[PDB]
This record gives sequence, structure tokens and C-alpha cells, in this order.
Amino acid sequence: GIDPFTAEPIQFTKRIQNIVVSEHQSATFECEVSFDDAIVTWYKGPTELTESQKYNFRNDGRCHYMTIHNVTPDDEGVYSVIARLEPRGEARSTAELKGELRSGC
Repeated sequence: GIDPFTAEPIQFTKRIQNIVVSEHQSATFECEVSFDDAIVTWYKGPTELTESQKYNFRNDGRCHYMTIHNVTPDDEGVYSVIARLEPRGEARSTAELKGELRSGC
């Protein structure tokens, strides 16, 4: 009749948003999800992001954080977060990265 709530599709309530970051600073895309058992991977363009003393991935219950250190104009682009669990209805979200210009006199 009606599918169970637990198997219902997973979506990001917070829905990451666009970030503007100074060249020497760091960018963080924060997301929140319906289930805490979901597995999340961040994507930049066709390339997936992995740790290399470059990307810091921190998990906190339903909350998942990704921090990028040393952002370049080149690095500006689109970042996505995808949450996956056994077939329940996967979700995809996007956000844009922008490089803030350094201030001066």
C-alpha cells in the first residue's frame, strides 16, 4: 500500500549553498540529512574529493562537513554532496565555490 518511512527517499534538508572564500582561507560546505546511516561523498566536477592533507571530512551524526584549505580562483567551480544508502531513493545537491579578492588600500 504505502512504503515505510525508513525506506523513504533521503534528501538534504540544509541543502548546501554557494560559498565565497578568500584565496588564503578555507571553504566549508555543510549539509544535514534525514538519516544518520547514510554514506556521503563530495564531488568537484567529474573528480571526487579525497583527503590528502587538503580536504578535511568530519562527520557528526546526521551532519557531515567538508573543508577545503587554500582556495584558488582555479578551484572555483561546483561542489556537490551525495548521500547513499541501500535503495531508498538517492539524493544529489549542488553549490558553487567563488574566490574572494584580497582586500587592499
